[PDB]
Amino acid sequence: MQPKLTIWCSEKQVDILQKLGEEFKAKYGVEVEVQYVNFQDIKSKFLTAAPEGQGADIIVGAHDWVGELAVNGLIEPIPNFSDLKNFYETALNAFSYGGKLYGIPYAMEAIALIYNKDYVPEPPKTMDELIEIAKQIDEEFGGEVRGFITSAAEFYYIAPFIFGYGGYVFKQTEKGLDVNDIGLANEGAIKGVKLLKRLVDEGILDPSDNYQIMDSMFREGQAAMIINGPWAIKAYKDAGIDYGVAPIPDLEPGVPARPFVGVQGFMVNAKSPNKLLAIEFLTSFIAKKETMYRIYLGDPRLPSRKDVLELVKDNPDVVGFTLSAANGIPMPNVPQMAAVWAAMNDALNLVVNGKATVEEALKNAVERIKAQIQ
Ligand SMILES: OC[C@H]1O[C@H](O[C@H]2[C@H](O)[C@@H](O)[C@@H](O[C@H]3[C@H](O)[C@@H](O)[C@@H](O)O[C@@H]3CO)O[C@@H]2CO)[C@H](O)[C@@H](O)[C@@H]1O
Repeated sequence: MQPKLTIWCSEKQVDILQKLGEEFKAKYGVEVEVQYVNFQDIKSKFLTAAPEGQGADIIVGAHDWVGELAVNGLIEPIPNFSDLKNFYETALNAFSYGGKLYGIPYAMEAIALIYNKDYVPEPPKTMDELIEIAKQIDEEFGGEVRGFITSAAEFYYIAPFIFGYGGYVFKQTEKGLDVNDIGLANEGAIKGVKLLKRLVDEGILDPSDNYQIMDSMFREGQAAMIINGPWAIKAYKDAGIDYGVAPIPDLEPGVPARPFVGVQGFMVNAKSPNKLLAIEFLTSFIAKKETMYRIYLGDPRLPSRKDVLELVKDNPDVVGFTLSAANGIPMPNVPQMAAVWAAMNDALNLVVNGKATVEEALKNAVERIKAQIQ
């Protein structure tokens, strides 16, 4: 009786994983099923389903999930394998928690300025320049083209401002992250969110702006500049957008934006009776040089396998995202990170809708996070 491996992933990885699964099935007789799940729903769907025996055998996603999923006993440790040496230790460590490896990374990433060269032949070097350019575009195209869009109320996208000015999630110490020392309402975090509010107040961003508006408008030729990640580029290229990638403009002279750095990878369900076969699929096939490069070609980010990064290092997009990631900060993978996102998103929603001062919203966010952690 042929066994089956089911994979959950975002829309970006489906086609390539589907094809690779078909190849694995032809060779080995193992059925492979690739199921789209919206990225924002994967971890919660898995937290719910895995204990009920209805979780996928493999899930694809971001390394910040690892602590939460590892402490809850839902993802399987990955034993050593022949290709381990071929992956950057930084990417492996992102997928490691409590001394064990919990995923096979395929790429790293950070958000950056993506710009449509039809509207902005040369990208802005500072946020002040970006603001002027966006206002010009907004006036000149009289509403049909947005000067600038990002997900205005989503912490992940506003983090580069927060971190740029010296905010932090959990204090980095020589003994590790201090989850009792939260920096998301410190003076730097306030200054970063005040920059967000400035963008809204100057009419550059709208309170309703979110990921879908950003992504669709840019893909459809109706946005000059956005702050988004490498996951979005292939769709833009396929839609015929003449785009470039550059670091987010410096917040002020000599003060760079500092985005989150993420690592994307494959994780195995510890409750799955196919976990051994899932691990084999990942280490013996997914992890190989050609397979990792083919994943890049289907979903181009920053490859985590060293000899694959070497193949793409001169792609202008890789160059741009790399320059952005160089000023960035890896997301924590500790379980407590789960408590951060909703509180901060809610704070930023209050700010961009003029419901609270930056100081009040962020101070309350931090109180909420601490209570949840404790
Ligand atoms: O906002 C909370 C959220 O932040 C982090 O999620 C970000 C991802 O790490 C990042 O990759 C990007 O997600 C994209 C997927 O990679 C891509 O395949 C496709 O599905 O589009 C996604 C963007 O819509 O952006 C998200 C932030 O939206 C963190 O990893 C999450 O755990 C956290 O919940």
